[PDB]
Amino acid sequence: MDHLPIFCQLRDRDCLIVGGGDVAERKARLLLEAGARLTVNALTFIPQFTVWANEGMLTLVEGPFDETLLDSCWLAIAATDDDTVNQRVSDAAESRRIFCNVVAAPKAASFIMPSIIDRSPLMVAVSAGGTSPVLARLLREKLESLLPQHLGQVARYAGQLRARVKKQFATMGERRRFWEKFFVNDRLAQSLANADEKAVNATTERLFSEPLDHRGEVVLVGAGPGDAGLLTLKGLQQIQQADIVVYDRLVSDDIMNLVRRDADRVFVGKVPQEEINQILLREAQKGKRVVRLKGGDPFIFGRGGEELETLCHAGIPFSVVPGITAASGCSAYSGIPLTHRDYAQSVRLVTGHLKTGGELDWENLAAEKQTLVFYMGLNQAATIQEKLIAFGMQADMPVALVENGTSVKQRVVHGVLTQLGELAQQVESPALIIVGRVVALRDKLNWFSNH
Amino acid sequence: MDHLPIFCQLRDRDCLIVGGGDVAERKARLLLEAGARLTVNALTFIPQFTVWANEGMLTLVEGPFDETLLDSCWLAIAATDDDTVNQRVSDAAESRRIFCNVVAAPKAASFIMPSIIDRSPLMVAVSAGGTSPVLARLLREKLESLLPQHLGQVARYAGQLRARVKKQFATMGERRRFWEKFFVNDRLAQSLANADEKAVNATTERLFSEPLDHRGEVVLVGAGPGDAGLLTLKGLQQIQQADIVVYDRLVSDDIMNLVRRDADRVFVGKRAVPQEEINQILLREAQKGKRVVRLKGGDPFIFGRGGEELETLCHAGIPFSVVPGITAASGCSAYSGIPLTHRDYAQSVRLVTGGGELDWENLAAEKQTLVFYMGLNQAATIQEKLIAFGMQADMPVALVENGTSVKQRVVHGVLTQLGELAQQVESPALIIVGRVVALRDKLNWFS
Ligand SMILES: Nc1ncnc2c1ncn2[C@@H]1O[C@H](CSCC[C@H](N)C(=O)O)[C@@H](O)[C@H]1O
Ligand SMILES: Nc1ncnc2c1ncn2[C@@H]1O[C@H](CSCC[C@H](N)C(=O)O)[C@@H](O)[C@H]1O
Ligand SMILES: [Cl-]
Repeated sequence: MDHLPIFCQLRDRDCLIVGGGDVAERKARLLLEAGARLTVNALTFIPQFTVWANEGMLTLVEGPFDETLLDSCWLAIAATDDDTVNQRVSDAAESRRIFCNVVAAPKAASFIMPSIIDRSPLMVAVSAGGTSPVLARLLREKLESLLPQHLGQVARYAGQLRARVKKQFATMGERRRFWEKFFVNDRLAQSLANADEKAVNATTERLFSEPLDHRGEVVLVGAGPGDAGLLTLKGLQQIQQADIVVYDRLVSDDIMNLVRRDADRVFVGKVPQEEINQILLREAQKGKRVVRLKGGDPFIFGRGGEELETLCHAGIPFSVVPGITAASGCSAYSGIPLTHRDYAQSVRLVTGHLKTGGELDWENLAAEKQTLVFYMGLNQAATIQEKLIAFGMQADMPVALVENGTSVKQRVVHGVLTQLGELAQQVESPALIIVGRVVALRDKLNWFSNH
Repeated sequence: MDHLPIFCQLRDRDCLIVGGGDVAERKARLLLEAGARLTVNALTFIPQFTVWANEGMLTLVEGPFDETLLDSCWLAIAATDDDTVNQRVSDAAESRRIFCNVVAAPKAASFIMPSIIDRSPLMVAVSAGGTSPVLARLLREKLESLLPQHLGQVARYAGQLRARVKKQFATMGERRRFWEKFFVNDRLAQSLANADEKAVNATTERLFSEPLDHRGEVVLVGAGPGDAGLLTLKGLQQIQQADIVVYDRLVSDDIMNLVRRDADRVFVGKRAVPQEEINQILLREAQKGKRVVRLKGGDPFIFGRGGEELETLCHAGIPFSVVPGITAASGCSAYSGIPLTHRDYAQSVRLVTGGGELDWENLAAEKQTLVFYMGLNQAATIQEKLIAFGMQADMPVALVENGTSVKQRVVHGVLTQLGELAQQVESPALIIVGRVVALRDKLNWFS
């Protein structure tokens, strides 16, 4: 990220503003509300500074820039119409390692001032960092509608209750379940906004009195095929609240940036199946919230059954959030609809390699009026070509390989069945093989990109 | 306001973390993402730190806390398990005037680290001062729902574009109208994420050429099978930005309660309307420069006639895109604990509809999972034919109605009972056939 947002405590720490105009006034108001020991140093001051100094709220220094005035400071704002003066200020703050802002120069200096949405003690800060101020206000105003008025009271009462919550509940898990119930209690919100104390207490006493679930849980989340926008809402809620995230090769970096930063992540790519079973089973033993994060959907060739089969008997609660399967994702982003009129009456999702022995029922796969979708069949492309032709499938039946479907690295190569072998050589895992006449619809429905 | 939020530029600035365990590792990652020149002081390090140190990404100093490591620093963090050490670190930084955070302790620290939504250069940070970290997590979840991943890309592009926003827009009011269709034109967003620097121009000048009130595009969106949680992020973002939503019965009211309240709605499903009228409505309301959203149950490209609706629009030069969804098979499989595949039970899943004729011997072959969409009526003759073509009569069968919804009914049993069990349900329902249906007695977590 281009900036690290932090929330400074300014009470009784000195700060310098240099400059004394309408801009300098706005920043000075911000620093005064935050309880800072302020010095303004300018050649002339608009009247608002004159009144603030009368009431003993800041110190005024009339004259040119005095570097020594930095010596005690935690923040400097350069706020004059003289670039030469502003840079001297920025250069003095840099030698003293003091974060400095220049109002005329977002790209110079050390910090940027964001727009603020006050719901004290709740604060949301927005900034596009100077590139877009329009999107800042557009975002700021939209955020202003989403956050209720009484959100401040809930948050103020939450802090007052924080001591009582730490003595009464022992572990971290049950304080979490307390706070989750607390912040979605609309009755408790209206009672605070109505200053009705008897009703605040009644609801508070009942909450402290509820037995809390000590058990851990495991949730199988389908991560979808790659684009981070194809995750489901439910699946975002799970990885934004999870304690541990067990993920594998086929979950993208964009999806992983959506995990809660203070959760631990275990990798299981390249590890076999019975180990994943136990590591899940082990991390759920600590009574934590375990997310098993799987590419695609977890019941389409992800062996989500094997994982959950252990835990029906080991008394662990579990559930599953479905995901966009690679087939649905690659079809929408390749322009290739999986069904269409009666091009296809059915769609077959097939595995590329079986349990050592056992042959695919090629007679069945060769049937007409169906879209064929081979999962992990790349290394067996040539034999699928042979066998399909052996069992009746025509020769000019179109085919497409969608490598890395739904990401920004998506390649699509197409052709006819007799080219299936050579098409596979110019693609790499992870790839899908689509076979059927719906592939011809591509040159009319491709909206994603010319690679 | 007793904390002032500032956005710090940390690239190439000395920053200090004291502590070498898991919490330090999460703060070190955070500060490494932002380009800090980072040192880490600890009596020992978890391996992840020795890795970062070998890739030359930070510096490790093993030993007790040395307050001289603060000599050239801009931010400090206490992240050890020892309150004595954290207090020492906290006190070494206040006399130097280095802003400092104590992970263990919001109070007794000169700065608090908020929750962040990163869309660089666009950033959103949420805190409530240590009072309510769960409530900030809840705010962060919602904000991540609402902001497209690639918004930062378009944020940036707007940068060297403010040039042209004046020599082709005079008033600040129209200037903002343009800016408003800019940040919501996902065709530009995808074009920038995919580096296709010609789809970017073709849409940059279409934005300066087309009338200011024209934003005409169509977005096919999968509603999913019924549960409002099963919508996609991009799906939700799209129905927040819609001028019109054209929807049918197969879209649940939970999903419709997510659609912006100041948006036109055309109900197009049935009452008690052929495909081509739906095509004309979409075409019609798109030529008027309105941002159209076609909302369809499940997934648009699986028995949704999604293909038909988009070849009406490819004639008239109307931009479009498709946000896929959870088809009924996936949902109903998950919310009934019947996985479509499991071990070597089934080499293939078959999603089938219920002119021409269905190939019967194919449907009976072993090592399959049959899923019948729109098949409740033909359900009688389906049990006859599968038996007549050699499928074992003890083949488990299940019918899932209103899958993934708070009124979901599941009915299971055996293929011999197939005709009896299909009376006990109503559309919308799924017929699932195969040996995986026997797994529900161990995997059903919904009911
Ligand atoms: N983004 C993608 N593009 C193309 N193929 C993909 C893909 N993601 C997964 N696959 C295919 O899926 C195989 C793993 S099987 C697991 C996939 C999961 N059951 C699902 O529903 O998607 C890979 O070998 C690859 O062939
Ligand atoms: N919530 C639900 N529960 C059970 N079946 C459903 C369902 N929603 C859709 N269906 C099935 O899907 C059929 C609608 S036609 C296709 C639906 C959608 N395109 C999808 O991807 O699912 C119905 O006849 C029914 O069989
Ligand atoms: Cl907080």
